[PDB]
Amino acid sequence: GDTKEQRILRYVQQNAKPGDPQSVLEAIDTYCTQKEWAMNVGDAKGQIMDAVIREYSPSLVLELGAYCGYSAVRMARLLQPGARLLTMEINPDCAAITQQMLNFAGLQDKVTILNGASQDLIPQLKKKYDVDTLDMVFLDHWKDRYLPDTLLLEKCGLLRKGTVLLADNVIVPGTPDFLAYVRGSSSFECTHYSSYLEYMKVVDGLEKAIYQGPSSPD
Ligand SMILES: [K+]
Repeated sequence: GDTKEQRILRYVQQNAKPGDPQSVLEAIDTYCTQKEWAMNVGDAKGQIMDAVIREYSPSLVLELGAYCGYSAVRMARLLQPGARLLTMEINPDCAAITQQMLNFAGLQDKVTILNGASQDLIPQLKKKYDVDTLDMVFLDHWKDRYLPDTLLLEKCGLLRKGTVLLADNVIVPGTPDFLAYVRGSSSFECTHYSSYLEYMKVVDGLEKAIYQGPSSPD
């Protein structure tokens, strides 16, 4: 069998318009809706992502996780000239499709795909990828890494006061430990957004968690 991601790219290349990111997003959602691939229909969560990008105008965004490139296209299309999206993905085959998707959208120059495990790459951002602090982090990778990677970003000095974390799929299948941490911590100011999943007909959600600076040494 062909993978979902390679079939999504096939559909985009044959139906979307090159250099037209909206047409790419719509083609992905159209195809995934037809196939009833609920986790790959991104328009509902995309509305929330777009509003965050529009409000905060981040210059440097870290994306954790990529499958077919939908979220990278969604974010990169709203980033300013000169901005940078760093996208970490452990599966090289997903990284490959994501790269091809960005090329078709004409957005490749704004994005750097890093193929590897987030916990290995995060400690390299400062010295190897010339990062000071991140303006935004989009969490959409392995569920059990949301909390550990947040703690790792903190420890590596990659978050500043005002850094916006936006976490996807916090309800389904869920990231309850991550939610409990950010909601209970004085280092984060949190907002929850409902986001519907078709077929399962359930309200998933995203969490926006804005870093406030580290806890007191007292
Ligand atoms: K809090």
